[PDB]
Amino acid sequence: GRRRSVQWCAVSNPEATKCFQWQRNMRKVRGPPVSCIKRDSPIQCIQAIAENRADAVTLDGGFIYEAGLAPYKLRPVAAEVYGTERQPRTHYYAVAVVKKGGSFQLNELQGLKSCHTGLRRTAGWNVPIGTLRPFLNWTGPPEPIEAAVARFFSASCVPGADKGQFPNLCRLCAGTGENKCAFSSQEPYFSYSGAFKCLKDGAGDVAFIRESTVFEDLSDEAERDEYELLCPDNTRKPVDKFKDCHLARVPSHAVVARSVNGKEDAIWNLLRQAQEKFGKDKSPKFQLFGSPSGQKDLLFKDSAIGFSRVPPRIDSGLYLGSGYFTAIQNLRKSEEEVAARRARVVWCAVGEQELRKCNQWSGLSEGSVTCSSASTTEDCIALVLKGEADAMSLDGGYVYTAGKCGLVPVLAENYKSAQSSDPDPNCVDRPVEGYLAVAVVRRSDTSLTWNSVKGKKSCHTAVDRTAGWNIPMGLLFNQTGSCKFDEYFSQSCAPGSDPASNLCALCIGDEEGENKCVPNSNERYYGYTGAFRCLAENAGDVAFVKDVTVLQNTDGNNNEAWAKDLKLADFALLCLDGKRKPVTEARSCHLAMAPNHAVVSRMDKVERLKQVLLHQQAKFGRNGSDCPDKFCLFQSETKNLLFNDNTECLARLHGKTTYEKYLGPQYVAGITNLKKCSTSPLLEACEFLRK
Ligand SMILES: *[C@@H]1O[C@H](CO[C@@H]2O[C@@H](C)[C@@H](O)[C@@H](O)[C@@H]2O)[C@@H](O)[C@H](O)[C@H]1NC(C)=O
Ligand SMILES: [Fe+3]
Ligand SMILES: [Fe+3]
Repeated sequence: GRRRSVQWCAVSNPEATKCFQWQRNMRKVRGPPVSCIKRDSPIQCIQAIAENRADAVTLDGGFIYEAGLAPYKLRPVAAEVYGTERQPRTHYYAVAVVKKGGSFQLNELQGLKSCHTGLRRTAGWNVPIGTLRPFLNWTGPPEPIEAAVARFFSASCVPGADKGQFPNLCRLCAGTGENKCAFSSQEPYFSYSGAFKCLKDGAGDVAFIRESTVFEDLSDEAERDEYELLCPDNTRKPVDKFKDCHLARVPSHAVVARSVNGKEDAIWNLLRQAQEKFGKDKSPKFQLFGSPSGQKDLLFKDSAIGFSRVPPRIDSGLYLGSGYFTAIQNLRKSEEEVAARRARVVWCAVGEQELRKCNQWSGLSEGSVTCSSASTTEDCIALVLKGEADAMSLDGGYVYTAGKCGLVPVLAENYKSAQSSDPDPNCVDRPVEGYLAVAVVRRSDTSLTWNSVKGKKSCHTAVDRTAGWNIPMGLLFNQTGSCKFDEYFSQSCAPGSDPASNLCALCIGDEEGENKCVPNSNERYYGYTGAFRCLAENAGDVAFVKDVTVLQNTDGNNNEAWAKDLKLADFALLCLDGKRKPVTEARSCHLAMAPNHAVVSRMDKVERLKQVLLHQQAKFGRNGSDCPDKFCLFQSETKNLLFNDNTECLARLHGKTTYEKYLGPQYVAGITNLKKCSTSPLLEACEFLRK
């Protein structure tokens, strides 16, 4: 009775005239309120937003990019949905439409005339120009890419272009006066329908719009027949074959809002009702997805079917997709700065200590490796998704999440074998054998068995790692089907959980006592070395780690203060049969076999990644040319920074090149079951981007 409104930002008069009826019917039916704001452009609307004079606006992919840049930092909150109620989709295709009768393919457009939807729009600009780049002889900056297309076509209509500098880009626009080639409806050849009309009138030879335009604007089925599409493989096809002939599959326009004090429920509360009441044939009083007779797409795309909420972890970069997002950024770069970026491998580092090591490695790589960093593994996977980082080594737990996200395993960390190989010259081709997940306890604790571990104090590598969480919690879950994971044990140190939770009561933080329960190396109780440490310092009663962990931190194998004096004979293993065994019989006393930490990446980087890695280990490997004279890839002494200190080499996958194949049927069924108790913001973001 004081959240007075969700201030919509309008970009024209008709828009505002559309947004007011909107408001008139909203309160008429007692729906949530919405007041209108006026401006003259998408850019003006982005700015009104960033500075609280409006709350939301639906933009095209091209302006989502721009709205997401600092100093604006808007976020897409709701996606338009297209198709029909039975096959809704939150994506569309950018096609290149032509008239039947000619015989020019997509590689033969130089000197033709073109119609575009507007400067910087997905289908009318970003997509067609990026596809065409090979043909433009562009020199890269500072010469604007606009200049290169202006020499490309004889004439065009590119609403918003600078008439000034690029008269050619404005030649075919139909506006009258200063309206000629403006970025609004005053310009008849603006947007999907203006671009399509520029083609129809015989003003341009190709139109760069969306797959529906031809169907929306040509009523009668036979009129459409006068049209064809230019496919990327230099073939023409019927207009309805868009699926097999499009220049790109793109994210749907979306409503953006502020990242910080955005008013996200108000917006969604409003949209949700509006769709219901005034959606696709619901009210002859007012139509949310339709325009008065002289207009097109006021406020929203005509013939959209509703909205789809965008999960909170999503930002512009993630919304656009690595392909699209990077393609946009590549419009402002030379072909040389772009090829240099394709050749280079950017590593994602989890914590300062991994960054430091990565920096070290960076300088010795003769320009092949660079560093990016984040404070959680999840944040690094997000960075690889935005194309902003390319790779990292991951626990099988995280390869699940990464694979759900469409990433792929490329090389695996190889460890000593079932005692085959000696100081193995064929370690890159020696198939991986899994590591053993164990439950360790102090020998003194005579009474501690698997059977009575529950309710005790536990130490975990981190939430969602194989040895440290999936295996122990999975086995336990399987006995009571309870999802109340913070009740399995009285207290714990399970990094990456809520620090206000039981699950974090034993974490001790970094050397100063900050960073408690964070899922990176600043928490002294993190990972393998840290969950072991949690045991040896008597914080916990059981540590869920791997068997070589104990070997490595006892018998003067780790001189660090806390470790110095630990003897193997003091720790024992819990077997699933009730028994306890010495650490050396882990092979007959373990919880499960865990898939090897694997390095993951985007599909586009696989083959270049493979080569940099092979090359780099040949030199900084276990038995490598510069280790230890200068740098050792695989050593950080007990720290397990970037890779596990016991990696012999990075070996080949043998065909298992998908998270499913790599991890195994059984592993994947299990996590999948656990995940049902709770998913992360990240898995929610990726389900959304995958439909
Ligand atoms: C682009 O430059 C083309 C000619 O140059 C060379 O061969 C062609 C096939 C390209 O691969 C190019 O990169 C090579 O330098 C010209 O034929 C063409 O007319 C160029 N420029 C424009 C916009 O016309
Ligand atoms: Fe668009
Ligand atoms: Fe692991």
